[PDB]
Amino acid sequence: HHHHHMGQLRLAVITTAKYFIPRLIGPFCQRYPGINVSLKVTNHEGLINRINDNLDDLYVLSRPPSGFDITVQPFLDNPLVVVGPASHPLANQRGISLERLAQEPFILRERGSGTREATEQLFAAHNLNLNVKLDLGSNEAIKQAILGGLGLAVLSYHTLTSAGATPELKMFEVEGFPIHRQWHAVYPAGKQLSTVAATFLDYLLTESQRIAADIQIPES
Amino acid sequence: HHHHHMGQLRLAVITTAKYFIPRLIGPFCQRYPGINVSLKVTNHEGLINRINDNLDDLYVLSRPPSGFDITVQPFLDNPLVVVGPASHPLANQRGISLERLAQEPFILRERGSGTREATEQLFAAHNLNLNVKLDLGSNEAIKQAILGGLGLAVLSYHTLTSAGATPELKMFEVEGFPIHRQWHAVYPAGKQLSTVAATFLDYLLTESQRIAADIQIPES
Ligand SMILES: O=C(COP(=O)(O)O)[C@H](O)[C@H](O)COP(=O)(O)O
Repeated sequence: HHHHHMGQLRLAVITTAKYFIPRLIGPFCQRYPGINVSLKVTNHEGLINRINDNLDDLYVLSRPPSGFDITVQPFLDNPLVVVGPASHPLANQRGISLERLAQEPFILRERGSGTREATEQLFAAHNLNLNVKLDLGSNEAIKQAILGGLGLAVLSYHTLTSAGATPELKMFEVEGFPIHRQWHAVYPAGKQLSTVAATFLDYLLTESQRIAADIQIPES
Repeated sequence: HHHHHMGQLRLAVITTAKYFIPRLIGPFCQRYPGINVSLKVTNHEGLINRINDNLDDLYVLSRPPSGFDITVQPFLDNPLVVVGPASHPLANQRGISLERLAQEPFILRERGSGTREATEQLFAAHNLNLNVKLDLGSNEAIKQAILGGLGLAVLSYHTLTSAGATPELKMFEVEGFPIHRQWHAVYPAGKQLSTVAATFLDYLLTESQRIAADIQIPES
């Protein structure tokens, strides 16, 4: 091992993408051991500020931002799904109706959050009331709250793929889910990508569908 | 239908406490269904602001803050430890020196993090240069990077697992580790705790000493 790294890769990704980006960083760093990587993980507001200040090589976001000279490339599905404990009575039920589901307590992200609005918007179309027991601003906090028995959640499928994930939390088979959403690679269009970043972007675009199969992203 | 405990409970905790606090709310609410609980998860600057504005009943942080009239209750040790993959050559080695550890690449959190600054200060105290090859802003990313073979990390004990996931990490026996850090519940001392807050605090102390007993080892 060497102390000085002839090249650097600066990434900033939306919080939920923390479960997926390291699956690329790992094999990339094994191929190019002379690179040091910096990875920032933050919400949409944080990422916009970093783009505004031009801090990183590459950004991973859900929705492409307005007001910036950027190139945007979709690369991966981010489906939102119903999550609960494996011990829940509905855990193994097939085709759970949205009515049987609405009578369940939920732990969701804050109002105005992407996942929260999707389930609220969906619950509006069937004129049903969503029973919100607790509002948490963190994927990890929500999953901890589920295993404490406080109810079910709507989370991105990628929160189920933590390293060493166990069958203790599981995706529920529910009508109207998964709700399709996408992740995009974003970078400033005014300046050319560095060689390291361009090499990583190509890897991300060519390698992500292999990983999508290995973690079994639902195409639903 | 006789609930002796009804009230409002407002909690605010430092980010790392998302790994132990939200899972406790579940059984607490199952025991006291008449208590309405809100939980805010934020960083140190955010938490300090909330204490200043008197927004919550109880606050969970590591080091007690300066400049506030507060009562402080210790409740859980969350020590910092060296972790690597089980297949690493050092995995089963006894009494690894910091010199020996310093030849390895490290995967750490960003600057300003508790784990990063503790590790930088310790290695500086032995005039050792820490090879931080990957600076990753997420424990989940760090754990994947470890399992990918990219090197070693420093994490707090309760971050070594996550809700529904037990990655195959191994704690290394290393001189200068574990670095003890104590977590505290704090509340303004000018006002008596509300009945519900005192009930939650008593619960938090009882369940944390349960966790402490479960991992107890001989100390000096
Ligand atoms: O911004 C967040 C949101 O929390 P969450 O990931 O729980 O949605 C976290 O700081 C990073 O994601 C890293 O979290 P971690 O160190 O736990 O991986």
